[PDB]
Amino acid sequence: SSQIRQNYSTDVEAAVNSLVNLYLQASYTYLSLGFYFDRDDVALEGVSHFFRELAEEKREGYERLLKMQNQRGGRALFQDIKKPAEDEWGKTPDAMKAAMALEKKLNQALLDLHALGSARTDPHLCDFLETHFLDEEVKLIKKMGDHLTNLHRLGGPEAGLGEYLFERLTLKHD
Amino acid sequence: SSQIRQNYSTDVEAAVNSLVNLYLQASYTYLSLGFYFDRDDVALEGVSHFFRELAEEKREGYERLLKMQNQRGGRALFQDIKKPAEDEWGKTPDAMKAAMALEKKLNQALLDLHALGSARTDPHLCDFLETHFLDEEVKLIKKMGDHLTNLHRLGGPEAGLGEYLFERLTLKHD
Amino acid sequence: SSQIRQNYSTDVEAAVNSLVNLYLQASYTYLSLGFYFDRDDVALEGVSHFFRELAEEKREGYERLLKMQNQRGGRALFQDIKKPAEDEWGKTPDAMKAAMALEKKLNQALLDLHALGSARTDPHLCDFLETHFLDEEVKLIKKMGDHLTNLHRLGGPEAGLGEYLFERLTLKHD
Amino acid sequence: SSQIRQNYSTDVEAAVNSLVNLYLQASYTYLSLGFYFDRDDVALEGVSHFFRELAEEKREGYERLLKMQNQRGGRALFQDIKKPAEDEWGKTPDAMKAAMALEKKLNQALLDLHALGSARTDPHLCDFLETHFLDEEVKLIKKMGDHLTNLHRLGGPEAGLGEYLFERLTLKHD
Ligand SMILES: [Cs+]
Ligand SMILES: [Cs+]
Ligand SMILES: [Cs+]
Ligand SMILES: [Cs+]
Ligand SMILES: [Cs+]
Repeated sequence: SSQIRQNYSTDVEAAVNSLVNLYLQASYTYLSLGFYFDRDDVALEGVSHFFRELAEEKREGYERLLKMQNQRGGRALFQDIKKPAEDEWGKTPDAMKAAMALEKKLNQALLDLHALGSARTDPHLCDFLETHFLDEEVKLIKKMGDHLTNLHRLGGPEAGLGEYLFERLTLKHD
Repeated sequence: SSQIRQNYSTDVEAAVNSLVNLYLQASYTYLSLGFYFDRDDVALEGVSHFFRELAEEKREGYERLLKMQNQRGGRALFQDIKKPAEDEWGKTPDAMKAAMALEKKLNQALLDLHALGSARTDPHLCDFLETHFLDEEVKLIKKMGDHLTNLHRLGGPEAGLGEYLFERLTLKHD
Repeated sequence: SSQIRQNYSTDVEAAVNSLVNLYLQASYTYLSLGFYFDRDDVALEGVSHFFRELAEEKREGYERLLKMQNQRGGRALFQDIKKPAEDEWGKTPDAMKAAMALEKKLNQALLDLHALGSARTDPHLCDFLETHFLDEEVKLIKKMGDHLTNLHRLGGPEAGLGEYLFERLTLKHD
Repeated sequence: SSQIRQNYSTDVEAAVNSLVNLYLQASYTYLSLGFYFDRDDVALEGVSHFFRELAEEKREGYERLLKMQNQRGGRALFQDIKKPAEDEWGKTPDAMKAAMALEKKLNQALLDLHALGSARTDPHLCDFLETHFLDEEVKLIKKMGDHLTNLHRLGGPEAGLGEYLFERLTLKHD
């Protein structure tokens, strides 16, 4: 391909373009997640920010991947960006569960890419994923599990009451 | 009449005058709300200060209007200010809804004036309302919507406990 | 409850939703333009940054629209995001031209919305578009026009040397 | 094998001693490249420094390897250093192709070593290369690829004018 391409597999190149579309997509759902909680009849500032922060994280990811793509001599190819799975995310636990579900999916794609790069004998690619993606995913998933356990501990009949306290005392305005 | 009056219909003039009386009535009802929640047998500092800040926000309102009336060459014309609708305002949710009604009524009146202003092709009056009133209302009403929602979430058999947690963790005696 | 909604038309709500989609799309294409110029075979850092900044602009653009939608009582309704109309953008003059048309489509969509809100007699929507959008587009299109004029002024047979000077002296790696 | 040597293959050990000779060799070519452009009849300070900087880097390279060699318990075995391939590198585009070709050779040596260490089940060596070498080469090659492209763009006939503008506006005496 380019004058710089060296030991960069045609498969992995296609594989990353795929991952960037996945992250773009992920980002899109968090954006949705974020404004959902900003609705006057949901009003959970704390959780809203939580998701907006995540949307930016996802953005940083695909931008990170796109930068890498250009460094290895690969050519970025864009695709449509599927709209989020839902339009209304019910209550916080529901939002979290979905968010985690999404992250596990994202983590798997990462493990898959790594496995491929490992196969096509791509040490720079594997190193890249481990440095900027693998540990990030593990930590976010742990964090979400913690949130889940906590939200569950605040379950009904004092459901609403617990959802409020969780946004105030854990998610916090900040 | 006045040496400065130009393109200022006598209708918007009487209308602004009517609007300052409205804002005077609103501010007065917010004063009532504030001291009701300062009562020893209600004692919710956070909501009392919430309403007192609103009495200020309305006072700024009619003052800003009287200031404009003069800038255009109109003449102020004060009328009696009716006492607030209620002497007692029940609980936070009740008080908030009352506030919500009051603000929506106020927003309608702002929108009516803006219509009259466009009918009398008065571009200054219209811009004046958009810069210092319309968005202010949109935002205040949006915030009350959030409080109203968050309060309904705290409702139920432990409503009293929720009312306290809201005054502490959201309105905050700050 | 969307008990806050007042004077917000159902058709404008849909139009704003449609506008955010148009902004999500514009952002997307700028994301594409952005990394294209980062390619080792295009290698024009100056223009790459120029477009990456525009994607951020459009991003803040649609995020601003969503924030408003909720403030009015509207509901965000996301759709698929169509991929950029191109995979490669040729040379600077070509890209700039593409961006310009994108900006005009946008400006047009904004003017159309203002027209609708005006018709639906929604002063807040109108003030909002005039405040955060209309002037920004004009200033941006004028800037683009200026670059076009300058790039053209740097036309062949030494257009290659001209394209390098522009990125160095006008866009600047900053 | 000394008191510290552990899981440190004799193959990889010989590999590194060979690699430092390669970096020592690369270093030497850059000194040659660096001073050629310092000639009164070439006079291109910007490129001269770009190469003296690359020599500095290669020095850090082999030094990092020697420092590593001792940490694993291996012994350094030095050899003669082959003189640079050329004595005059012609023009900026000629040198860059040279350096590019040099870096590619080096990056291949790295990837090879990684494969060997990976094969001899040596995790520390692998990690060491990913952390201090692979990504550096990827960045430098992408870098040189941009320079080449920008050089080719400043093509001809004004190769002379374009070669001066590149050394002034891209490489910079700074
Ligand atoms: Cs590794
Ligand atoms: Cs207006
Ligand atoms: Cs304004
Ligand atoms: Cs690693
Ligand atoms: Cs690492």
